[PDB]
Amino acid sequence: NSRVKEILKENTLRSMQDSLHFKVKEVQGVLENTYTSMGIVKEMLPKDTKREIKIHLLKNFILANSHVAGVSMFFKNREDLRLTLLRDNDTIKLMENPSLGNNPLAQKAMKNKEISKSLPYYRKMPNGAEVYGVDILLPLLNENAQEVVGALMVFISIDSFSNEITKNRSDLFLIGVKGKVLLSANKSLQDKPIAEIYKSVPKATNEVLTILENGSKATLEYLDPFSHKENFLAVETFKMLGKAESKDNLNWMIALIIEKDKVYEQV
Ligand SMILES: c1ccc2[nH]ccc2c1
Repeated sequence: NSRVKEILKENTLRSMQDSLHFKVKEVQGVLENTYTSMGIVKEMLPKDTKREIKIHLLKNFILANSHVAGVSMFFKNREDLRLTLLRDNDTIKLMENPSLGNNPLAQKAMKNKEISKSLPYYRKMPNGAEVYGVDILLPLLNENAQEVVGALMVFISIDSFSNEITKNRSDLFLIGVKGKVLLSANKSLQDKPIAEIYKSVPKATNEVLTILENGSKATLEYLDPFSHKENFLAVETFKMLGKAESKDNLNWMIALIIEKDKVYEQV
């Protein structure tokens, strides 16, 4: 019967890894589609178009990408195109943002000619609510691809991944840089490191942090500090910026849990 539990455990752990991999593929595909959409905006924005055409392109970009909460454009040679667009409930609000290029991070993207990424942060939206997310920056180029003429900044809403992570389920965690919880069913965990939340189980947490750094995947067990019951745990990393080459392209991670007692209670 000890061998019964062992074969139950193996079966459960494998199915968790299968379920988690499909979930990672779902989240990656959301990101990849947004990146593809950004790539098309990046090409179209520097062409000779009306200012209103550019604005409406950025609005439609937001409308077509449910996980984007805002977008900005900056042009070196044009003060009239230093604009930020943010979701404003049913509409999209336009705002002037003249210092948009005068920060060290925007300059980084434009000097490097490469995709750049911020760390997760809370952005104040037009209605005064805060949205947790990350900025992705791409340099805007001239048609001859040798001169950078500006920058596109895309605010990806981490909170909008509730659709994949917390909608009608509470067994998933989205984890980011150095073990920060980006999204989980328990809202109070957001922006806190797993090293703090799960300090009661340092062996399991250090193992998760090592997998996060090394870009791997694994299963393990741990005593959950909220339920006080042992859980099965599967984790899997993926490159947050995808195949795109950049020093800012680090691993995100999705974690899936199952309470051990519930597996064994079924037998
Ligand atoms: C360490 C231990 C348990 C955990 N559950 C989710 C992340 C995580 C890290």
